[PDB]
Amino acid sequence: HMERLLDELTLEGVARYMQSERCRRVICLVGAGISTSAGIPDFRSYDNLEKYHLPYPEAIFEISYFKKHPEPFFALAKELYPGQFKPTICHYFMRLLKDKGLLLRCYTQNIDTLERIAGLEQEDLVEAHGTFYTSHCVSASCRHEYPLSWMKEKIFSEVTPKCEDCQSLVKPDIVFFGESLPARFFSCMQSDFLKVDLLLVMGTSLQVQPFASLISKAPLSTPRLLINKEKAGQSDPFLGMIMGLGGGMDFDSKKAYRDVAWLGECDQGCLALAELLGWKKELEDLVRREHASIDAQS
Amino acid sequence: MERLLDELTLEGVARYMQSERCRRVICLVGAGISTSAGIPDFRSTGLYDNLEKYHLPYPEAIFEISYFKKHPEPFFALAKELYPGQFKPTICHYFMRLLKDKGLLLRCYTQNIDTLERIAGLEQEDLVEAHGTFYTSHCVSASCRHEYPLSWMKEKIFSEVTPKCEDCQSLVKPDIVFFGESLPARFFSCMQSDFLKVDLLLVMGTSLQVQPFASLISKAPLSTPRLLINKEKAGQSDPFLGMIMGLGGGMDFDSKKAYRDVAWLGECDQGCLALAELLGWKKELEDLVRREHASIDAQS
Ligand SMILES: COc1ccc(Cn2cnc3sc4c(c3c2=O)CC[C@@H](NCc2c(C)noc2C)C4)c2ccccc12
Ligand SMILES: [Zn+2]
Ligand SMILES: [Zn+2]
Repeated sequence: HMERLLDELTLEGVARYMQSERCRRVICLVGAGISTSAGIPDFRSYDNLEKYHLPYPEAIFEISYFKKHPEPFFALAKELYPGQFKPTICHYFMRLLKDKGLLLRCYTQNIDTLERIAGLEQEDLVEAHGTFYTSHCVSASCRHEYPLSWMKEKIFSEVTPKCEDCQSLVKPDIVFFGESLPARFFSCMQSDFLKVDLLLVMGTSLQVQPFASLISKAPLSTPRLLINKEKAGQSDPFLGMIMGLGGGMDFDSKKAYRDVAWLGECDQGCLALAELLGWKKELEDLVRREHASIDAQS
Repeated sequence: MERLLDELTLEGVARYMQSERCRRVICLVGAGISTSAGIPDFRSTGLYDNLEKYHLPYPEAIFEISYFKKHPEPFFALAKELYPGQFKPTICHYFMRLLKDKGLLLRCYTQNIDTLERIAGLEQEDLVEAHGTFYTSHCVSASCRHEYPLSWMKEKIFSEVTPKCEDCQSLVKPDIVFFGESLPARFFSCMQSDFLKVDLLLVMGTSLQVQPFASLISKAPLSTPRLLINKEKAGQSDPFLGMIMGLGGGMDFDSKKAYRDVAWLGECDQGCLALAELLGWKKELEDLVRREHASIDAQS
């Protein structure tokens, strides 16, 4: 009774399916691997922070520790700022998907704002771990909002961002350890995953939540293409390897029917896929134009 | 005299642009296409008020090459003051990117130095920066001429350090054309090839009073239509001789012998929207502007 929508478990099969009338709504799930070529470190895989005496390394991303000791976070943020914020080919591939009427939603666990810089708009986006694009005063009574331009100025000046109204700490809208995921994630998830025809999973190893559990919630017939440095999503987040029961990624077993792994850099996978679709020149033209627009500032 | 427009209106130009005859469009653009982006028009007040302490002989002396070479501080003081923060191209800039994407843009000639054409996605091959640009800078010494990028020049201006060459310590100047300097060599090489091939001249946001546009407008082929999108009519007088009924290729919108020149008077952004509408491109243009502006807002 299960439906077999790919004619073969290869990138060629995914491309042919994307060209079929049945593939109308694509969801992208993207992680840190789509931004390493832009100079953002692969957080899946502190040495300058020895002076800050953190109990454990992860304490700088813990909401309670951050509220009383914010300097190491902003200091690290000051350092990890790349020379220039230029989205990658993979980012612009998703913009191409939108132009062609196939993008239902891009879910990202990155906080680097490169999806928005690439031209994806809020309606196309679910920032599942939040974003630097907006910040708020931590005081519940104030909650004054600050734009990224204001926050960047404070970080680069190494001035701990304080609210201009009440002088309390201003926090970017990223999900620290100890905080809930954005409400927009849960609302979009329920509607989106009932009607998704293809899952494009790029640059994430599906270990962190919510993607770790979300991958298995696609419809049973929806094909899932992983473009990543390594295979991922084969284990249950809590039970480990249980031969894919309950919707895990299954690329290799005798029961595989819909999951495809393309191992390598995200940029090269999107170019290979774009070529199979006849979109490579259009993608390379877009990237050249948009990179030039940003390079024009340097 | 060959008349290629069916009527001397925006509608007539739009029909011509959709014809096979109109393959190569040149844009000539001036300060009027960047005022809605917050870039000041020096031809139009109080820009120099904070330079009074420098006791300039005349305000524009800061842009004359010899005075700049001995007193560079006032120019850099003003540049720091006028840095807009974010650079957001206008609808008019993005209309030219659309012309490019649609294979109609032979060339954009600009007398602006603000780099908004490049930020809108026009590449060097598409551009003739007839008055130079802030995009690159050069050591002023003829025996060195080391080039410096915009990021280098920005860091010096914001640090309030007069830019000096790292090889010879001579003064480094943004590639703006100062009084007393020749126009860029690229302008002359492209002008002579382009103005032989151009099927339509689109002139936006320039008064056609300063050179090279003042003289260049009359060098188009006699049959090539010319559309002016500007707050006021321009290009009708000879740069030196004044009004001469349009002899020598001057713009002729209203005489009984007018045949190819059209003026649409208003803001450049509004005229480009109205032209895009008549080309069937308005949705594409408005989507492009929204998307690219959202991206610039995201770069913060
Ligand atoms: C992309 O990087 C940048 C662009 C613009 C500015 C500041 N900024 C803004 N907007 C303008 S608009 C304009 C100028 C100007 C200017 O410096 C400077 C030259 C002016 N023209 C002078 C002139 C006259 C009058 N007659 O001959 C000449 C020559 C016209 C920058 C300032 C600092 C760093 C980068 C900058
Ligand atoms: Zn506050
Ligand atoms: Zn030098």
